[PDB]
Amino acid sequence: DAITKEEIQSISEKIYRADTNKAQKEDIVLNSQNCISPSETRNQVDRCPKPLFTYVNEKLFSKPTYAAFINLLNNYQRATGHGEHFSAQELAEQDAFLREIMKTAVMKELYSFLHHQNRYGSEQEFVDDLKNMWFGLYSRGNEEGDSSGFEHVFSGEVKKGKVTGFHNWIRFYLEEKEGLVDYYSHIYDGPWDSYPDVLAMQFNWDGYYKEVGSAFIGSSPEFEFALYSLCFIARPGKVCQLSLGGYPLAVRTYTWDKSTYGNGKKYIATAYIVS
Ligand SMILES: [Ca+2]
Ligand SMILES: [Ca+2]
Ligand SMILES: [Ca+2]
Ligand SMILES: [Ca+2]
Ligand SMILES: [Ca+2]
Repeated sequence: DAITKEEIQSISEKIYRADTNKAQKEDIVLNSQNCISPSETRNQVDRCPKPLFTYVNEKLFSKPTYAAFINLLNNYQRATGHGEHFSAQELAEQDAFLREIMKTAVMKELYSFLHHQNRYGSEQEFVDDLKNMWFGLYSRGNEEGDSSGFEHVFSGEVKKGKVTGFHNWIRFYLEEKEGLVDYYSHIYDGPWDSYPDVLAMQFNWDGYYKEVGSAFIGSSPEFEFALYSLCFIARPGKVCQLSLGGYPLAVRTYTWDKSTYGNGKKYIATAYIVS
């Protein structure tokens, strides 16, 4: 069944209200500090001397979907050109993440919507497709299987001396805590006055610069995984107009176009919040 623009905006609001594992107001203290003009993002000047996350209540990271998500963030080599080889325990981490997110109201809402729209006949089929499109390996650089949709969006990569991808707040917080991310500034702070919020950030990640990295702030991993999958499944390759807490938010997805899985199906090249 065709998924309409109106149907996308209804399910995106259902996903937003169902996100009970999101950070509560008291679980994160943000310090956005200096905002610069979009014309100054190539300056590479650190205008924020304090970390972006002044405090995060790390008990949030004991929630099973956060623990399973964080367990995946040490499985990759950010520099493209280095093939990825997952251990049996690392493939079990992918299954554990998918099993944990499927227990949430967020993923139950998305699967129910997609099943009603006749895109998937079963949860098993849907989980298998998600595992392929997100965790399947493809080649961005010098070696085979150095990248994936999940690595690009959630872990972040370095290609040709610049940061590429890197759109997740938990990954940002954990690297910043280790001194591996240095927050420089933002150009945009979304209309939400609660979590999830959106910030468009400039930052240095262990020697490489990210010019405009838009990220949800305070969302659970299942919220982000559901919305990015919704945009990719319903509108692959296009800008999908979501509605979140009554405010519009546009997301771009692109298919990977150098390889396929199964019967000519596409891996996710990227999913991101547009400027
Ligand atoms: Ca429909
Ligand atoms: Ca791991
Ligand atoms: Ca990699
Ligand atoms: Ca700084
Ligand atoms: Ca805001």
